[PDB]
Amino acid sequence: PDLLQALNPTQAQAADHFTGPALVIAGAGSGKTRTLIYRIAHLIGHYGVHPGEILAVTFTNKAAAEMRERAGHLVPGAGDLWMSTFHSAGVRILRTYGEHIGLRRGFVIYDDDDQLDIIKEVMGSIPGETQPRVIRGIIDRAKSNLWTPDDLDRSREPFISGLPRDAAAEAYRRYEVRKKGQNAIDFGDLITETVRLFKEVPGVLDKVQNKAKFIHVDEYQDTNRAQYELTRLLASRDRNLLVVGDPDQSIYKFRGADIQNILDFQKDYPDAKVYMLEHNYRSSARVLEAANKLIENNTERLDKTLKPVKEAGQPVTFHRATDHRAEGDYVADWLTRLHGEGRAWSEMAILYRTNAQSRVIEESLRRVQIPARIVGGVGFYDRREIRDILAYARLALNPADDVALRRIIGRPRRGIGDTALQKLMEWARTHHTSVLTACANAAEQNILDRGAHKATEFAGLMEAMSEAADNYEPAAFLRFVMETSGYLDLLRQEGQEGQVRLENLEELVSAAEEWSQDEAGSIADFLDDAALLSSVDDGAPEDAVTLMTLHNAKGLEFPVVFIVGVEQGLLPSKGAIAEGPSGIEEERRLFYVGITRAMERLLMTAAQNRMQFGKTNAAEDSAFLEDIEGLFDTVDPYGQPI
Amino acid sequence: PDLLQALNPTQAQAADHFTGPALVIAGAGSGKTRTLIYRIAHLIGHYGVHPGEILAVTFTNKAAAEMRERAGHLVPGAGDLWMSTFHSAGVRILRTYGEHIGLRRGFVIYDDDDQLDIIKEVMGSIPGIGAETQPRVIRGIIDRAKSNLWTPDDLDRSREPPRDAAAEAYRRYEVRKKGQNAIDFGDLITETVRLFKEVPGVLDKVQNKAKFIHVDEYQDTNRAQYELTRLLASRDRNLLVVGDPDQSIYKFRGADIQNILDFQKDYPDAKVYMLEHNYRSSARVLEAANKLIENNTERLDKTLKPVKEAGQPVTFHRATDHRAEGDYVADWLTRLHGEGRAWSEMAILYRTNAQSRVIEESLRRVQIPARIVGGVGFYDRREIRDILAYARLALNPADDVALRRIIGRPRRGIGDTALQKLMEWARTHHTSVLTACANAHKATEFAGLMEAMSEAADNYEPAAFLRFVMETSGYLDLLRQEGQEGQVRLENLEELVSAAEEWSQDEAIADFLDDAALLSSVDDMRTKAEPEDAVTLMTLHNAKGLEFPVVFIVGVEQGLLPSKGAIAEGPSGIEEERRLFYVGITRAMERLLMTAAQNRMQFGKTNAAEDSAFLEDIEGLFDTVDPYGQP
DNA sequence: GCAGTGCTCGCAGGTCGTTTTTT
DNA sequence: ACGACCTGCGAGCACTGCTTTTT
Ligand SMILES: Nc1ncnc2c1ncn2[C@@H]1O[C@H](COP(=O)(O)OP(=O)(O)NP(=O)(O)O)[C@@H](O)[C@H]1O
Ligand SMILES: [Mg+2]
Ligand SMILES: [Mg+2]
Ligand SMILES: [Mg+2]
Repeated sequence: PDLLQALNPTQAQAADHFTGPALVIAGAGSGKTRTLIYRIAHLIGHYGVHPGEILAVTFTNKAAAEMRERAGHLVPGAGDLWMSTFHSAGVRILRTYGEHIGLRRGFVIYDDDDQLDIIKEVMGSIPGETQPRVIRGIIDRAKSNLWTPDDLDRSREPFISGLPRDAAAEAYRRYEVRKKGQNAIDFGDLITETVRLFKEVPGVLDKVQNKAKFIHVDEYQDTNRAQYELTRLLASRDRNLLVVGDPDQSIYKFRGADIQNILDFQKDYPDAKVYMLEHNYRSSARVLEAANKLIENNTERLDKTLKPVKEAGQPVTFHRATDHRAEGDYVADWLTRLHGEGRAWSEMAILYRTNAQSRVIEESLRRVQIPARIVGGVGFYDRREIRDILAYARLALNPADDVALRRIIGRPRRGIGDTALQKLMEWARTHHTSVLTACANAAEQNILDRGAHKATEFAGLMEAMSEAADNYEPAAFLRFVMETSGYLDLLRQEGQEGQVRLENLEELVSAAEEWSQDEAGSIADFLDDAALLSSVDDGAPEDAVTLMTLHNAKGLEFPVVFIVGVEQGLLPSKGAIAEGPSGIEEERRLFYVGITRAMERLLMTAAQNRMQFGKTNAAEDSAFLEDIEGLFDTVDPYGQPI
Repeated sequence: PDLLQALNPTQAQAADHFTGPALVIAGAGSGKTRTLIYRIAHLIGHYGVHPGEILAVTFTNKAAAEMRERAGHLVPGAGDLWMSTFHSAGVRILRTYGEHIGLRRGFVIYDDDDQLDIIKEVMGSIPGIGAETQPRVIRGIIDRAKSNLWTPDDLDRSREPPRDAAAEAYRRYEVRKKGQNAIDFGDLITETVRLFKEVPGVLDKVQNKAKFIHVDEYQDTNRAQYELTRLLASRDRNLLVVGDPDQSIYKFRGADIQNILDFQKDYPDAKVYMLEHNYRSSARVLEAANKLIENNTERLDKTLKPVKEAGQPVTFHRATDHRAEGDYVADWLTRLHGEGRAWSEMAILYRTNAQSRVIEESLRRVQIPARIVGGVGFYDRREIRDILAYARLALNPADDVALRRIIGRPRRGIGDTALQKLMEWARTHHTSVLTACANAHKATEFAGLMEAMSEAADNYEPAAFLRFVMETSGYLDLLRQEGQEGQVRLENLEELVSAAEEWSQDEAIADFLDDAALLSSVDDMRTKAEPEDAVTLMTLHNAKGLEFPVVFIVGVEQGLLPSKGAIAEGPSGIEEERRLFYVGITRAMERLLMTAAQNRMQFGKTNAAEDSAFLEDIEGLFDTVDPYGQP
């Protein structure tokens, strides 16, 4: 583990950091992940720290996964390290200490779908018909800022989201209480409740801080008030906290992420040491230059840059097309050309501000028989068929999971319907009972028709499943739940239609077998992770061109990148245009992220005209193109300078 | 009219009766009806009375009409006559001028089905919720009362009951009937009764058109009617009622055996006229009839002497099953018709409408003409009824009961959920339904269609008015879109035009519907609409006051001739059914045949049956016939 | 432009009670 | 045996209103 052998000099210094706090600024391509793992390896090896004591924190599972494998190769006793998501940590903490704040065994975690359920119910009598999601987001940003239904409606300005302080705040008020009644927490709770647990019960904070003596928090620019608070609490005792971020890459301010957190970090921790990694290995010099010039525009953020390390590669180009249709045609003309130049589909990707944009693009590649992968924004990431099965699992684990019940009741159809269902629910509400136990007593207590049995059968097979969970392995249990539920059969028709949703379900079952390989482990446990998995994180690249939003692009890189619809009111989104400068800066950060993702060549497009939501209008051109004028060549349809 | 030459002395004086209450009382086929007919011809011809000045009230307008031509045969002046049922008149009383009592021009009548739609409606609300969910039970108790003139308050005050439940159900049912501005049958009377007593000034005005008052088939007559009568009369007592106690089969409907008899106590002046001779039946028939009836002990004592020589024997045949019973009647109808008997002169009498289904089949195979009475209204059939709903609701906005049946069939875009949102609009505003609908733009489409129909009601004649609705409703289009089987459905709807044109010859609009609602089973609207030489099928009940040379009585069995209902009830029910049987035999003139099966099917289950207890009564007053007549 | 949802209006399959009469 | 009834389910229509998303 010789840091000077392993790493860059500036890296080695950051990896050499030991106690007290440090800020690590990592621009793109900076080999931050490597650096940070060795530091972990150094801390244990060189400074004789304990793995028990080290906590690494990231935002995504991919990240945490990469973190854990890499560590394993390099660090002995890697098993004993706590690397996970803010959420995954939150789960772990609350599963172990929930009872101190009134969470019973075994409470449930509501995913984003499940929230809506509740929301629709609580809406019934509030001043505010419309849409329920809206409200879901209102809550989510509220819980993210660490806001309470009370101090929400104490908000100076009454219409931050449509509806008055109280009309908004009431929904959140009601949503809270019912949620709690059901014995459950949403995804933000895992952070916000955990904060509250620490704050109330400090003695609990300690028992934890013995497991988190040293702390890495990645992407500290995306961090939010609530995540901020939690981190401070964890680190408050020993101040051994190293947060790696990049201020020019906060692109989730709508998620309520606070760029100020990382800016204020050396103000928050006056003693902290600073380290800056400005070296970009990933990208071309011409790319980086474009990127660096673009970015210096954002006002008064931390003084840093992208040090080139590859020769100034191929030029950056910017074609404009009359047609938003033409640009899609234009894009395919090129992916062909380059696939012919000797360059694989995997090597190339297309980035768009909004998902809508994928269709014209997609349809264009589809005409020149060009493989396409769309990092789905319209369609769930393996989510619908996975979360269903869990609904069975989660209802089998406790029969009072009425949210789980409402969802799997439709799949497959049991011949239970709006009438039966609501009857069973009216009765249940009226006697303080689980909808499912209502099912179980349909025949015993007067629910007319001989549907009763369709209700009694469901309870019967649910409870069959419950016995199984007690007496089976995780993998076998999903084989049981799958075949008995008949999700396979209904999905076999929709499977004959699809067949894939059947496959990653088999893949899920496989991953369940992998769960029991690693040491340690309750069924309840496997499910705790699965609930957070979006996209079934654990098969090699598809060999397609990739399509994704710029937001989606973050932390990924491609030899070839296409950035499309680089126009005013698209990029530099009109919405953000209303926000004034503060908003424009955020957009600029977004544009910046794309550029930094391109390794060898970057093509840019906009249209003369574009259609959105019906009609066709004159497309303006992106002001950020000004910001980088001269650092790119404009072009006709074929690659000609003009 | 020369009474003495045309009537028996006892009859000739009875008909001669000229003022004040009088009562004729006789056994069946005695001329009570016939003498009632001559009475009319007399007062016109002899006692110089305006025919405009008399009414005879019955239990079918055909009883009346065939009754009309009769005075015409006797005295010209059959035009100015007034003859109808209580209802046909008790409706005309109210309807012609209801310019008092508080009602509104354009009201509607609620038939049995109409009734239930409100009883199914206001039923959930009040505590009789469980096995009294059965809806029919309530409309009965709602109807038996309006027959005794009872209100909800005095229904609340009763011995043994669900009591305030019953009365409230009625209380609501009414304030909801009130709402739709429609009137249950009873009302027809009751409101008639009420009105007279409400305004003693208005009633006199009628007693000018009712100078002398005839009542036939007083046998059965409810207390609502009794008071109507008692009232209609009182100005100057000029009432004759005629009837037979042994022929009182309308108990279930509140017609009081005793209601009839106490007429003497009610009226002092009443001159009781008695009749002893039977003109209608062969002696072997009457002997059986007389032999039977004697079993209703503590009934009155009349007697029936034959005027006719004893005849062909009364015969009885038991068959293997209900088919073999229908096929037998078919076979025999064929034979008799062969002897030169005409279909017109034969009839089959059963206890329950259901029994007609099978008999017909036997008749169809052979290709014998038949006409059924009061089984499956042409005016019942979907095709017709819904357009009558268009008609009801066209004129009367408030008819939600109808609104229901018409909005759906012509698929107008209209929401099951829109309904419950609009019925809430009714419930919130306390509004007539259509108005809530009038003011999701199908509401504007229905309103301009509906508004039109009623606005185009007064400019258009009924015959072409119905073709206005039928086309504009699109009810045509729906029938043409799904009309392979539906073609018979528009054929009825074409027939509905023709029957309007039949109506167009006579001077008899909304009026039309009245008739349709009030139609007796034997009334003409119901008959022609639903060859003239045809066999006639009807219920023993309907048989009342008619006669047939040849009569079949099918299904003379326990649980059926007596009826399960009557048996369960014990004696008072038996004597009633028995009296029903006596009514059966008494329609025959020459030939009576009786049948039962050994096994009858109902509800898909073929079940053993046994001969009526009644056959036992007439031990050797009938021969027992194998399928072919022998033994 | 498309999607996510409202609500219609109809196959489809099972329960049930309907027969004691009439206006 | 039959006609009404009631659910259940799912293919249709036209309604409208919206930037971006991780666990
Ligand atoms: N005096 C008579 N002269 C000739 N025919 C008569 C005489 N009285 C009755 N009839 C006939 O015998 C039958 C019985 O007459 P009708 O007046 O219908 O009997 P009813 O006493 O009214 N009994 P019901 O059948 O109970 O109504 C009819 O055909 C009459 O025309
Ligand atoms: Mg689900
Ligand atoms: Mg008579
Ligand atoms: Mg009817």
